[PDB]
Amino acid sequence: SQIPRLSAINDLHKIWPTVEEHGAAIIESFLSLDIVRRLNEEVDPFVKIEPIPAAKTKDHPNHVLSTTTRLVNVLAPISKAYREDVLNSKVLHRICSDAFHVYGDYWVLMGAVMELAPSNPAQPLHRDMRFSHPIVEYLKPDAPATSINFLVALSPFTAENGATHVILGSHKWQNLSNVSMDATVRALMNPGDALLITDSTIHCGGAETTGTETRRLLTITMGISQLTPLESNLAVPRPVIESLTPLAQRLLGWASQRSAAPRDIGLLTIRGNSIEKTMNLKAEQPL
Amino acid sequence: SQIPRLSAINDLHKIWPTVEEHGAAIIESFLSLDIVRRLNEEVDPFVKIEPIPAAKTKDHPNHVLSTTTRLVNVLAPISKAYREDVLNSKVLHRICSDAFHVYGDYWVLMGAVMELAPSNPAQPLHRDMRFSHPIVEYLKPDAPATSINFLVALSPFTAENGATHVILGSHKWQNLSNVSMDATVRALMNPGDALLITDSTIHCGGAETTGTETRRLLTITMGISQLTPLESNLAVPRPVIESLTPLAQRLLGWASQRSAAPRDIGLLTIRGNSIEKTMNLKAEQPL
Ligand SMILES: CN1C(=O)c2ccccc2NC(=O)/C1=C/c1ccc(C(F)(F)F)cc1
Ligand SMILES: CN1C(=O)c2ccccc2NC(=O)/C1=C/c1ccc(C(F)(F)F)cc1
Ligand SMILES: [Fe+3]
Ligand SMILES: [Fe+3]
Repeated sequence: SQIPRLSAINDLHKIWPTVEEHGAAIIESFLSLDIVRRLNEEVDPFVKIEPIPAAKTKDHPNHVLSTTTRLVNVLAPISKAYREDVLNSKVLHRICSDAFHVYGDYWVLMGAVMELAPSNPAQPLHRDMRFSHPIVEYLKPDAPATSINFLVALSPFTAENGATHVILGSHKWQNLSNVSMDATVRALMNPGDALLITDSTIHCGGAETTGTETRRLLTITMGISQLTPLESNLAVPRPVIESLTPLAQRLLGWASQRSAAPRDIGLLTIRGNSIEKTMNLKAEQPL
Repeated sequence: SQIPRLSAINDLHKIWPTVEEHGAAIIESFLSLDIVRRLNEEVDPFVKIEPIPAAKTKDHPNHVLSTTTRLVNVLAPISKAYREDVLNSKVLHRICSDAFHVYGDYWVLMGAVMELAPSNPAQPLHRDMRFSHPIVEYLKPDAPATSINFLVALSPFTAENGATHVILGSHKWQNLSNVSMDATVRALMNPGDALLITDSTIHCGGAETTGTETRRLLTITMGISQLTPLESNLAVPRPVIESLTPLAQRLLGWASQRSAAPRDIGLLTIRGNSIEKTMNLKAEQPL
């Protein structure tokens, strides 16, 4: 039983429901080739200057990722393609609104580009959020997913190069005795394609067996605005922020947020008023 | 059966365990009279110029609070007593650290001064966070509290003036069939005393029957860093922020946060580094 593939331009409303039922979906041509090329181009140097995850020079080192992994987050300052095309993607927003309607507003928990070097070993099967948000493990099983992850291929995902393994239907599992690599299916994708999974979906990066190929992806974790993000955009220059759309500003934490409660009082408010209104924050102002 | 009253200076380790078991506790002399006096002095103007909760001039109106209540949050820039004495209170930090060890770092969800005018009606029994964080409702019942509320009396709490009603043991309730004002006990307090309750504790503001007395309190909601705060400190002048201690900076969202996960990757980080290191934020620098 393989992962469901859906069109990003045709069968839309079918994406979230599909992931909901199966826990994983592949969205063909989520990003266009032109968009991928610009992103690749823009982040290229930052990826080459990124040290190992657990570098000693970091005060918040990542001890979970392998030494052959380079992860670059806080992409709004680095790339125009990400902060304009990606953050405003209509397909992403429709999927998110469908997924998080019961909770309310959603934002970016993390936007990052990941590069796996040649001979990168396979990760152990896991679920996202366990190393940052312990609260998630205390949610009731029928609770709707609080975060989802868009895994966009910036390069080819093949069996030989480490394409993502996924266990279909495991987002609903309560007993984890059944977890094994034998229950997984692969996510073979071309650049621009995206694998969508919920925070409860068991999966893992594959093993790179060629010794040649380098795999890159853009990982976008979207979550309800009630959860603190992994990355911060506080230090992003005002001009950049003021250059984005109000929607993008909100996803980045530069706006107040709302919940689904009928008489919602809001998040990140300032004495009854929004962050943006208090600060008279401009939007869509070019550099 | 009345609310347990504990000393803030002696029986310190008994406060959290007491609240955990009973859902509420009075902490006598949580703030000293000098601190209270300064706080009152400092926020007095902002309380008098505050409009009704659902003022039409606000973009994030509060339709739940009554029209005779004035609520003023984002207190760091207004008061030195709050931002220095209160945010650094040793009692508060020992309580929070004991409450939230399971989850990790905690911060301020909201710091607010509340004033109730004469003849303020009694609120309906309720639980906090329902109009802002719908996620809380999907937590398993054995999940440790994700937020707690310090209700500090800035004026006297009497039966006649509207002192807070609480239903002891109601934080462990799954069935809300027997919720009634008849199950409640009062929190009679002198200025500086604090009523501590969990997010699951059923309570309500009392009715002020004198027609003359005004009741004021400082409400402080402390929650795990994994939940988004209700108030934002983004627009607080940097000098002010750079004036606080590092701990206070963290409680205000002007620092990166950590969780209890063994190989924690952190929250609000910037490419492996903290907000404070990235921005080279100064601390304890007088105005
Ligand atoms: C730690 N971590 C991340 O760094 C991360 C990286 C990109 C996008 C989301 C993301 N969120 C997480 O919770 C997370 C899970 C995770 C990664 C690797 C392994 C290993 F085991 F394989 F190593 C286990 C678990
Ligand atoms: C809306 N609300 C607050 O404004 C608030 C105000 C100060 C400190 C925490 C706090 N947390 C909440 O989610 C909340 C609960 C709440 C207040 C009044 C009533 C009424 F109904 F009684 F009014 C009901 C519910
Ligand atoms: Fe993962
Ligand atoms: Fe309340």
